[PDB]
This record gives sequence, structure tokens and C-alpha cells, in this order.
Amino acid sequence: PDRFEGKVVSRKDVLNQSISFTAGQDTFILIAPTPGVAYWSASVPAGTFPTSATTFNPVNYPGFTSMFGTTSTSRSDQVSSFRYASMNVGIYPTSNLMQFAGSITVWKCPVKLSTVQFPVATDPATSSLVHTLVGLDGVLAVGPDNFSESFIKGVFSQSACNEPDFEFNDILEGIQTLPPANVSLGSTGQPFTMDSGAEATSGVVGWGNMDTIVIRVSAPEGAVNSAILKAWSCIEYRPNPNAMLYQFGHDSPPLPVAVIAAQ
Amino acid sequence: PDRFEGKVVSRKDVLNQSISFTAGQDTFILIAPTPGVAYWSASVPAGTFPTSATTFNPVNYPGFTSMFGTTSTSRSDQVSSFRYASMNVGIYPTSNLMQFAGSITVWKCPVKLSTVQFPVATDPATSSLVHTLVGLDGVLAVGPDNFSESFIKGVFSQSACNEPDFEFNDILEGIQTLPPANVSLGSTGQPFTMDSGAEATSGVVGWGNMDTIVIRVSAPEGAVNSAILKAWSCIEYRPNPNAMLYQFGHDSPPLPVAVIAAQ
Amino acid sequence: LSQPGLAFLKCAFAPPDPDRFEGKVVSRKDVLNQSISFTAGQDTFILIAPTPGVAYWSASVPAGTFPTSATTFNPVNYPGFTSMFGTTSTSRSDQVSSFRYASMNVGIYPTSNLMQFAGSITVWKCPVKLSTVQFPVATDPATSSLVHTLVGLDGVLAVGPDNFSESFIKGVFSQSACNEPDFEFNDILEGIQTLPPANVSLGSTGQPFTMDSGAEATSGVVGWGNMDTIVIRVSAPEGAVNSAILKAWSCIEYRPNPNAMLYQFGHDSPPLDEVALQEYRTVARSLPVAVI
Amino acid sequence: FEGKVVSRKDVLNQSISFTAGQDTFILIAPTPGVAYWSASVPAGTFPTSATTFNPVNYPGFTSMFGTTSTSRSDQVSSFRYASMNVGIYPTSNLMQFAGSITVWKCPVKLSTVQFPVATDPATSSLVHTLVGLDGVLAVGPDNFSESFIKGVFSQSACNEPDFEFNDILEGIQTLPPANVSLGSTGQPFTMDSGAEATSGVVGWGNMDTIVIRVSAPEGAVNSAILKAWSCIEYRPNPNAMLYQFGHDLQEYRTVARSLPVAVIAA
Amino acid sequence: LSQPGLAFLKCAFAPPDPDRFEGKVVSRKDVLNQSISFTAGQDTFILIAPTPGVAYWSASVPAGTFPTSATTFNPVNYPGFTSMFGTTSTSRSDQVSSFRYASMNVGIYPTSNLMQFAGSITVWKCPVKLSTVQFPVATDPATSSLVHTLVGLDGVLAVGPDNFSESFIKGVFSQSACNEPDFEFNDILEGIQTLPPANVSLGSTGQPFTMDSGAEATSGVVGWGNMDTIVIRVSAPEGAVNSAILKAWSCIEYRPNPNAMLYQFGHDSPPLDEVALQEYRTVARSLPVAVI
Amino acid sequence: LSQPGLAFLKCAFAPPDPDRFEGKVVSRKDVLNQSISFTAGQDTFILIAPTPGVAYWSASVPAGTFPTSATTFNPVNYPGFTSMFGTTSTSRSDQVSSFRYASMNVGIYPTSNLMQFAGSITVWKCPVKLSTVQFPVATDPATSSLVHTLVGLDGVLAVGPDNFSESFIKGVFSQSACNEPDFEFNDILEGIQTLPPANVSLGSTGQPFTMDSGAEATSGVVGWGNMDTIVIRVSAPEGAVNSAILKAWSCIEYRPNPNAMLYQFGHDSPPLDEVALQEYRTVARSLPVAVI
Repeated sequence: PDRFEGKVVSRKDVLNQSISFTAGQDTFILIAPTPGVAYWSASVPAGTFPTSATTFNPVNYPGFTSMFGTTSTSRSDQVSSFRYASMNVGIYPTSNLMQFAGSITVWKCPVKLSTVQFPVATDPATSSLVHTLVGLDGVLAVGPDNFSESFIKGVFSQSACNEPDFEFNDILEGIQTLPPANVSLGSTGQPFTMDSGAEATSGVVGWGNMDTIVIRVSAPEGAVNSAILKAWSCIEYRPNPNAMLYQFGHDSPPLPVAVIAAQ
Repeated sequence: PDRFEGKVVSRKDVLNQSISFTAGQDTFILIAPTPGVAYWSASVPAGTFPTSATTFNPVNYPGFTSMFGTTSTSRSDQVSSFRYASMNVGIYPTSNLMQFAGSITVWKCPVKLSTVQFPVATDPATSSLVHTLVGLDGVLAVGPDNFSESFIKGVFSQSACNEPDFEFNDILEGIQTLPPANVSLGSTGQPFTMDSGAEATSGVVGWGNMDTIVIRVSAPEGAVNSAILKAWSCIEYRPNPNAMLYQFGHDSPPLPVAVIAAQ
Repeated sequence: LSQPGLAFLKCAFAPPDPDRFEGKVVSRKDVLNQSISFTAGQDTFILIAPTPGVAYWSASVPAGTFPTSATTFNPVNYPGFTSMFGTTSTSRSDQVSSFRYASMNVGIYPTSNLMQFAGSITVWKCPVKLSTVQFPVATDPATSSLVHTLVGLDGVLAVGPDNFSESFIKGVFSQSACNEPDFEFNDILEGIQTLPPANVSLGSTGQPFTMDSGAEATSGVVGWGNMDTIVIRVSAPEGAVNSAILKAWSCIEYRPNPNAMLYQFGHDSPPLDEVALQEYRTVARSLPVAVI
Repeated sequence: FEGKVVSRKDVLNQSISFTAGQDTFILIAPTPGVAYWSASVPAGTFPTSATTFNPVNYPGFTSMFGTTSTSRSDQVSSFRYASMNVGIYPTSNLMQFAGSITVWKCPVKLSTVQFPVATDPATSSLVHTLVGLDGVLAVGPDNFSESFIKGVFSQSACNEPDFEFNDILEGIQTLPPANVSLGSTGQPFTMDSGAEATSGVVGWGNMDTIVIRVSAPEGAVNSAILKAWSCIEYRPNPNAMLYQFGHDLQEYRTVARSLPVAVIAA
Repeated sequence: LSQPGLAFLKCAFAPPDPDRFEGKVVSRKDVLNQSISFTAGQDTFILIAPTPGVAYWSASVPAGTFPTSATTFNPVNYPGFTSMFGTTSTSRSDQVSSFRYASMNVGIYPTSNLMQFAGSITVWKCPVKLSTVQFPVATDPATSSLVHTLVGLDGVLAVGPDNFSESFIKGVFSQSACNEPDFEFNDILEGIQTLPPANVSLGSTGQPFTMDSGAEATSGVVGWGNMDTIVIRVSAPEGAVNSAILKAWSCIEYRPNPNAMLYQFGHDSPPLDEVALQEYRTVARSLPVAVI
Repeated sequence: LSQPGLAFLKCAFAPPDPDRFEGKVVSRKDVLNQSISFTAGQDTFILIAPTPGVAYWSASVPAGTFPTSATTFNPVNYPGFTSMFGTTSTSRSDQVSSFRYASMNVGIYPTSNLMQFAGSITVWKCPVKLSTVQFPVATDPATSSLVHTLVGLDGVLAVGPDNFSESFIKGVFSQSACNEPDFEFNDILEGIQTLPPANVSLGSTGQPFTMDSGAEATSGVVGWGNMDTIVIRVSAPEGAVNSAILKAWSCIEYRPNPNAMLYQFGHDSPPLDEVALQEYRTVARSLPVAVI
């Protein structure tokens, strides 16, 4: 809640994902303030942090095509702006009691979007400006303020909102790759590649002023371990008048890091 | 409790069912406001939602033939009307601690009875009207407001009553198949077939103004997993004078989605 | 208990002795009279169903028994049926659209002499409701069907336990009530002159006996009210002369449709009298199954 | 009740012209998805059995209800009205205006009827039945009768004692339905939706119907901007795209009783 | 001027602003509304005849003229015709038997703009009465016959001298009265859908023009009241847009017949208010032919 | 409500009828006037965007429709554009650096006669914001690019539901507000005479229509305010004369730069009036979409 009371649209972003990861891997999980793309993951060969060769893969939230279009110039056709209030992560294992081996680690990372520049020798030679997600460097090493537990219990947690009053950005259209197309990875300062993938299926529409919780699921070999993954997100939307979203609209009213999955 | 105080009949619908499902399946469970038929299930090949080929199978509550007759024109021979107050589902595993693999998911679905029509070219050509259970479409995809946990702990939950004052329907006699006999599945708008089965053994007698809890028991292969299933239902009945039910009669007096099975 | 409140109560409780809704409703004082005789060796049931236009009917079964499939028997009309329900089966919607019942109150006042009467008046309750039933029929191609049916009629096939069973000269007087807790509308049906309808066999619906109507312009059932059907048995054994003057006094709250001149007789429904709810929801069941 | 429901302010905004020399009705009905209901007849006379009828949808009718006879189940389960209201605003100048606007209420409902069916083997059958459109067949005595140049504005209220969630019934194409004779039903006139991909009747609310009579005379250039909106509550299905947007007194009925039939739009 | 007396007067004189008989009479407040348009170059007469069910009719004749034999034109109904007068020509007696008129009061309130209107409203009086006429017809054997006819219709063929003739935008408002000195019954006729009836030629009765009715169940004339027929002329010349909202408000004292539920809306007629006779028999003719 | 507080309110709410920051801010009373005519058979939209220098613009689309890609249409200037924003595209920073909006308030006061007007004024809301969009372009070597784009313009392609739609003679009067809860700065952009910029195709940004500016020294967009863009539609059908006197009155709180003489007209911003926050954050949305 806040001091503003205009026409807003509330939404609950409740994700069901059964997951089954390969043994001998390092399943790494980001839950970032990315609207419509509730989940972010990659796998790296075991024991190690993400590297330069880490090509990243999202999954979308169910029903993403409906309220953000299909095309990279179509990401703001129903909403003009949004906000954030809370996100939740939840991992609950679906595994029996003798094969297991592994650990689950949870800290936060302050990742934010930024603009890095570089000159390009064209004819005539110019310079440009691309988006980049700074802060991502902190993922690559051990954050001390973290959670630490084995695999077999699980973990539940919630994020936080890094602003005194709850101000807001806009939808940033266009973004399909981070760094963008024809721009090299080492030029920006991104150590690992971020990618959305197929244009019509998903994509980054924007960003919010939140913490990003990061999960290091450690998995040794010989331990078949499956779970459900659960993402909640207290997501707001400011709609457009042409959009159908107006018959949901009403006015807005005037714990440590993590715990285990059994509360 | 409510403002009415006529001659009512209380009943507790307490069901014991040990269950043992096939590995590599998707055991799907409905607990719908269907009097005398406490339980509703089907199995689909693994990983998937119900499809068009889903032929559905009930089990009855013990002692159904006694107070609802035997024949499709005999479903209101002891009670003329009823109500609903609460239902409970309970799953408690009977499985040891190393073979298991699986997950349990619980949301609600608002399913209600409706009447779809279609013209039939007879001689002379007419039109008709059949019953259908709309709302069932929401079962076929992931509801966000849900419960999420592995198999090994279990789940207990209770339903809710979707009406401000507790009004009521009637017993709808006749129903043995949903869609009825000689009516095609795709004509109505039912994606998956609902069936009661053998007439004398069971059958749909009516419907109540309740939520319907739905359970997606996920089961990978190689994991023999058995449980008890427990249905409670706070069921009311308004009897008939010819019925024997009158020596039970007295006057009526003037939590989030689910939790795990260990409270 | 405001000024409409006891006026609602005297409409409800004893014409011989609302809620948060404030629309333009019409209140008919249904006041009916029959001087009617019975026949010896002939069990005469009576049914007071919540059916607007038909405040009354008596059913007849041979002595010491209960109705059969062949027990197929008629309505009467409280007068006002040609006026407020038209003449054809697609004409009942012309005046009114839905109805409510405040109460129907029945009383039987005998006029027989003290030297001839024999038998009993036996009164109990039957919660009769209108439902549906489906069944496939052979057609081209084969199809399903769906017609109305009355559930709760099965209860009429035996004497109710909570009853009132005295001599024929003592008379009887009874009250009904709205068994569902708010005064719910019931939209007026049409085309109903046959329950079960034409080309439909008994035993395929579940009704043990038949409500007929006969002629189109003179009788018929237009809908169903949220009221329990009062049932009265007079057995009338062999050797007795059996006549009485019967009463059927009802209060009906109609919802009309802007055609026909009636509306001025109705007024806007009075606002809530929340206290006077408690007088209706206490006294009616405090009164027994029946009285004298 | 307090559960997961959808609030959807549904608005139709359009200008409109009126046909000169003809009597033209507009029915503000509780038929969600469809914005309003209109047809025209010759001036001074009244719609008959030979009078056809038409829908005008809200924007986004196929988006929330699908396109077919097996599509209206998909997104919302049951619904209920709270407050819907219409406003006509004049756009004819001082040099051409003629005719008037007369407003009265009509409490119509949706019921069933039976009829005998003459087949072999014969049965009976039941079709849906608009009960109360007989009440539309005159001018009700509760009148807001006023010449076009001042306009009109009026609200309704729930005609039920409190409220019910009314289900979305599915498969309505015409009222009376297709393959069914009008004379066996008893409706005054046929209420069509056309091709179902364009338009359809998806259910019935706990509201009355507001009928306005505008009969523009001959040579009368009659035109207006029509504003009709509604406040509808939905119970959605969990698979729906509408489901994410969902969320969880006495003075309303004092407004409902003391309201005039309409008010001047100025 | 007792409490029913001014209530009779406000029924009589201006709903916009009895005698020694004390029976159970029913008082309908006939309140009618039409938003109706005219046509340019077309003289529209209006007739307000004392006919229960038909409070209103406008007749149409081409410009600058008067009706012919071919001027054969219809009724409308004030709503309430299917309810209180049945559907068939032998069914009008089902509800009511005779009627009385307290008053009928007409008013025309125009809604046209100030830049287009042209023409006039011309109002006068026509004492129209229902009579008989006999004439022999060739039959086997030759016979006489006897049918109804309306006398006083001859007066409609010209503008009355005592009139009220102003612009179209000014409107008009008028009152009628009972020209015979006590409130006499008039028994309700039936079978009348054609005046003159079928197989009867104009010129053989004396009517210069025809009252038709068309369909049986939707319109008709049921009787005649002891009231003068108010006649209103609108000429509507070439070049003008011509629309108005018209009023026909009447007070009718019915005599019903014990069938149909209506009776409770009526009450026993109040006793004599001999003083308040003088207020009705002075003010009505003190009001002119018409006002604004 | 201190002395600057209602002075802030009368600046905010109706010039026809702050916070914890206390810097040397300059408050221009943006007061603009246009006597402007429309054209028949031609839908004239109006856009009031939060753009300093451009208080107003009307967009034009053929009858009964919505804008296309070819709908490419201009600004005007409230006077003061050459003075406070220079003449070249790299000269807008010369006077001021950032700006705030207290309110902009629009009103349309028609001057047409009562015998000719036809059409409507239709007003709703469009939350338009300035965003970015990236896309790769073929260069040597191949590169990416990044230019501005306006999001929320998609909303203009249809009539808003919460609207105000009356006749053309009735006029309209409206208010805006700051949709984000504190008065945030917006730094002044430069080089913007083309939205989308040169060599950039529509459909590659997402804007369905084009904001142009034309000449460099006479018009341009300098930034964006945290205000919703008020949109007004006048459809202007065939046959009507369509002229009006329009109002655009705005309050702008500038942040200047120590060059140019202006500063003495501005003063230090007054200290907090925490109560008077509640008067601004209650009354503005209590006022509707639009009034007369």
C-alpha cells in the first residue's frame, strides 16, 4: 500500500513447475523482477559457478503471449506501466528417502539494468549505447549473507523491495537478448550470457525495483532428485484504455533470508 | 448454521480408501459436491493433463444403494432435497522411505452444472437441451492459487461454500452420463467425458453450491507409492415422510488452500 | 413489527384471525371457498400445492389404501385464472413474470350433522419440489431428452409420522412456511397442462401418480413455490354422509409485467423490518402440524 | 460471499444516427458481452412477430467468451450484475431536431417452456423461454417522456432481493432457439445473435431491462453519442487469462427505491 | 367536499394537477402515454371517444379537407385490454359488466424544435351517441334487420365554432364531462370489431366514415360512455416536422362480475357528498373549450 | 492548508476558479488560448501531452475511424518557446535543466450558434510514457542500436470506457494529476524533433502514429512529465459548422540553470505543508473524468 490510489490492476503470478535435474550438475536459479517471465535458470558442469560459456534459458509464466503480444515491438500493447510488491520462491521435493545427495543455497543479489557504451568504427565511425544488467557479478561467488541447507528438506523464502517509497520505471520494449544482437559479451561487462530465446514464446518486457534471490542447487552424481518449484509474485499492472484489462481495475489502498520448506 | 430451523437430517460422510497407483501415471482426483458419490478420479498417461480420451471412473460412498434407490428414476425416493456445509480431503501415505518419487498439487476449480442446447435434424427437425458441467475447463491447466508439495508428506484440506446465505438446489434425477446418452462429447463443450458407470451401483443424484478441490498426484516411474485417501463431507438431507429417515431428524440451529498431512 | 410488518404477519399467520427488497410488487389476497362433499368407502386425499391459480385439490383413492399410477387427478382454480394467466399455454407470461409466497393457509370447517359422521382428518407434511430427469429416446438419429418432474411426491404414498388425526366433526386448520431462508423468486413456467408431459410414461420420471389439467383455458400449473405441500387425508368409510365447507386462503406477492392495468393495486415493497423477521421465523413452527 | 472474483468495467463508446421516419427501440438488457439490443420499426406502430432484432456487442466479446457454441465455458463460470446504466447525448443541431425519448422499465426473465413433439416415437421437449418480453409490448406508466434535445441519463438496480451468481449458459443462438417455431413458444419477437463468431447470448443477470423509445419523424436528422456501461462481477476458471486479475450496503437500496425513472442529461 | 370528494375532483378535473350509490365499484386510473409523430401535408384529426380500452385515436385525411367514406381508421389500446376484456368477441363480459366515466382528460405536449414547426391544433366538441337503424333486406323470405349506428359523427365533418386554435408549439389541454345529470350505467357490448358491422354499406347507416378494429384479440370497442367525444385537428402543412408526446388520462368506474381477482383493488362506493356535486357541476364548464 | 498550499491548490485544481524540497524553483503560469475551428466529416482527436512548450495538439483522422501509421501530425507552442528553449536542437538546456508538473488543466468553450452544431466531445485517459527499444541494424560491422519510443500510445486507438460524451455545445473541462506519488524531476532532453527519429520505420518501435515537429526553431518536444495524457475526440460529422475557443492552463515548476535573468521571478520552494498533501490526493480523483 502507498499514498497513490489510481486505477490499478492486481495480479497473482502463481507458478507450478515440477523439476527434475541431472545428477552431477549445478542447477542455478534466478528469480528476478522480470514481468511475465517468472523463472530463470541455467546448468553448469558440477562444482563450479557460471562461466562465460553459460548460455541462459528462461521458462515463461503460463499465459504470456496474451498480455504482452508476440513481437519485440509489441511488449506494451495492453499495459503501459506496472509495479512490484513481493515475490516468493518455493521448492518442495518429490523424492524418496535413500537415493538423495545434494544441497540448496540461497542468498540475494542486487542486479539492476544499466547502459554501457562503446565506440564502433563504422564509415563514418560512431558510438552507441546498449542495455546491460550490472550487479550480476555477485552471483559468481559466495555471498556470505545466505541460507544453507541440504536438498532433502527444501526451502521457502520471499524477496524485498529496495526503495523507501514504491516508485516505478516503465516497460522497456525491444529486449530479446542481454547483451543485444551483434554485440559481444565481453564488451558489455556481462560475464555470462543472458538470453530470452524464441521471440513469440517469451521475452523480457521490463524490470522492477526488487532484490533478486539466487539459488545454488548442488547435485552430486548418483542422486536422482526431483522437486516442485513454486513462484509467487505480487505483481501490479497499469493498463491502457484500448486493453480489455479495465474490468479488473480498482483503486490501490491509501524475516531473515530464507527458511526450510517445512516452515 | 443459518436462519432456518426446519426438520433436517445431518450426516457425516466419512470415507476410508486405501489407494495404490501405477507408477508413470498422473493420478487425478476430483472431490465435487456430488451426494453419495464422495470420490472422483481418472488416470492419464504421465506428464499430461486430461484429454478427450479421458473416460472417467467414480467410486461410491459405502451404502449408496440404501438411500438413493437402484434405478435412474429412483434417486429421490427418501430425500427430496439436501444441502452442503463442508468437505474434507485427506491423503496419508502408506509408503516407506527410499523408493518414493512424486508430487502432490492441490488447487480449487469452480465447476457448476449448466444447460447447453443444440438442434437435431429429426423428421420433423427439433432442438433439445442437455445438462453439462461447465467450469471443468479450468482443471486442464495450471491454476496459480494452489498447493504444492512432494508425495512423501501428504496433504489435508477443506473446501468452501460459494454463497453468502446458504441457499439450495434440488435433487436432479435421471443423470447417469455427463454428457447424456446418444449425445456427443464435443457438442456440449465438455473436453473430457464424465461417467457414473453401472446404474445400480452408483450415480449422480444432484449437486451443491461448493468449490471443487482438484488433486494432481504426479508419479514418475519406478516409485511404488501407496496411501490412504480420506473424504469427510458435512452433508445435510431434507427427507420425505414415507422415508425411514425421520428418526434422525432435529432442527437446524438459528485457512489458505491446503496444508501438509502432518497438520 | 412496523405497520407493514404485522400486516405481513396477519397475511401470513391467520387471515381468519418483508425483506431488503423495495420493488413495485402486487399483493393478491387469495381467498377461496368450496362447499364440497365426499363419498363413502372412498379415501379422499387433499393436496395444497404451491401453484398460483390452483390453491386446492383433493385426490381420491379407494378405501384403506394409497395412490397408484392410475391415480390421475385434476386441479381446480381459485377464480382469477382466465384474467391473470390468459387462455393458451403460451400466454401465462402476459400478466406476471415471477411470484412469491408469503403463506397459504388451509382450513376445513365441517357442516355435517352429529348423528351420521364417521372417519378422520389426517394431516401431515410433504416437501414436494420440481426437478428434471433425462433419458435417451429412439429417434433419427438417437438422442437424449429432458423434461420436468416433481420430486417429493414419493412421500405422499404413506401417512406422515408428525400428524394430526382426529374425528371428522372436529375440523382442521393449518399453516405453511417458506423453507428456504429468503423470499426467492420463481419464474413463471408455461405450456404445463400435463405433469408428466405428453408421450411420457410414468415410471420413467419417478412420479407414482399423475397431475392432469384437462382443458387449456380453464386450468393449469404455472410454476412452483418454495413451500411445503400440505396433505390432508379423509378416509370416509362405508355408511357415512360426508360434506364440509373448505377454506384456502393464501397470500401471493406477484412480479408483474408492464402491460395490464393491475399495477396500481400493487405498490412499492416496504423497506426492511428486521425485527419482524424474528416473529415470522419463530411462531410458524411453534404452531404445530395442525390445529382444530 | 468473499472469494476470488473478477471486477470488469465493460464500456461501449460509439456515436449513433437514427433512421428518419421510423420508430427505433434500444433494449439495455443484462446480456453480458453484448452491449445493447436494438431494432427499428415504422413510426407510431409497434414491434410485432414480423419484427427482427439485432445485438451490439461490447468490445472484446470473442476475447473473453470464445467464438463457438462450445467456447463460453472456457473463461468464466458464473456471473452477477451490480450496476449498469445508459446515457444518450444529443448531436443534432437546433435546426433539425424532432421526435422524443420515452423511458420505462420492463422486468423480463429467462424461463423454460415445454411443448409436445410430434415424432415417432414422440416425446416432449424443453427450450429456453424469455418470460416478460410480453411486458415490453406497451409503454409502462413509469415514464421519462422528453423531447430529444435534452437527452437522458438513468441507472438500474438489482431486481432480486439481494444477489446471486448466475451461471454462464452456453449455446444460445436465437431466442426463441433455432429449429423451433415462434408460435409454439410465446415470445413476442425473435431475438437473434447472427453468426456466433460475431455475437452470442451468454447468460442472464439479476437486472431489469431499460427500453427507450426514440421515433424520429420524417425529415428528422436524428443523431447521438451513446454511452452504455456496466459493473459486472465474474467467477473465473483457473486456466483463464482473466483469472490472474481476480481478487477476493443498505444505502444502495435507498438509492434503488428513491431514484427517479431517469434524469435530464444536461 | 369530503375526503372522497376532492379525490373524485382530482380524478375528474386534473390528474396532471360521487352520488347516492354505495356498491363495490373498481376505480382504474387510466393513464396512457404516446410519443407520436405526424406527416407533412396531411390533416390529422384526433378522436377521444368514450370507449373503455380505447382512450385514444387519431384520424388522417389529406390536406385542407374533411373525412370521406374511405376515411376508415383504427383504434389503439391503452394497455389492459387483453386482461380486462379477454381475447374473443364473446369474451368481454368475463371481467366487467358495466362502466361509468368520471372524466377523461387529454393533453398534447409537443417536443419539436422552434425552427421547423408549422400548423395548428384545433379542438372542439362532438356529442356522439350510439343508436340503431332499421332497413329491409332481400332474404328468403324478405325480412327486416337491425344493427347499431353512431349518431353525432356527422358533426365531425366541419370545424366547430367554439374552438381553440393556436400554434403547434403551444400545446393543448382539455376536459370532458357527463352530459346527462346522473352517473348512469352502460352495459358492456360484445362482438363489436366493426362499426358499421360486416356486410353493411356506408350510407345505409348514416356514418360518413368508418371505425375499424382489425384483429380480434388486440383491439375493439366494448361500449359507449355518456361523454362528449373530444376532437382535435392537426393540419400539418407541407414543410414541417411534426412530433409530440400525447396524454390520455381517464377515470373509469367499473362494475365487475365475481370471477377475477380484481375486486380487492375496488372498494364500496362512498356515500353521498351532496355539496361536492356543486363543485363538479360548476367548474368543468367554467373551464373553456380547451387551454394551453 | 497554509498560504502556499491553497496557492498550490488553485494552481493545481482550477486556475479558472508542495513537499519536503526547498530549492530555488521557478513557477510559470502556463496560460494558453486558441480560437480554433474544425472541419466537417473529419474526426478531430486532441492530445494534451505532458510536454513543456507544447501544451496542446489536436490530431485529425477521417470520419468514424481511428489513427493510422499515416496519421503523422504536429505540435503547437504555447508562447515562450524561443525564449526558454533556444532555437537549435542542442540548445534546450540553456535555460532550464529539469521540470515538474503541478497540473495541466484543459477546457473547451464553444462559440458556435445553436442552429448548426452536430457531433460530440469524447474525453478519456491515456497513460503515455517514454521508453526505449533496441533492434540490430546492418552496419559495418553489424551492430545494435537504441532510440526512444513512447509506450501507451497504443491506448489512443480506441475510445476509453470511463468517458464523458455529450453534445458539441455543452463544452468540456478536465484536470490531470501526477500518477507517481512524489514530485519527481524529469531531466530535459534535446535533439527531439522527430518521434520516432529519422531513418526509423514505424512498426519497428511500436507507435501506431507519428509525432512530428517540422522546423527546428519553432517547435519541439523537450521531455516528458509524470502525467497522464488527456485525449479529447471531436468527430464533426457532415453538415456542421464547428468552431470553439479552447483553453490549456498549466502549472510548471522548472529547475533552471544559473545563466539567464529569469531566477528572480522564481523563489525558494516553500517548506512542507503535510496536511495540504491530503487535499491534493483526494479531490482530483473525486472530480470525474471530465465535467462541463
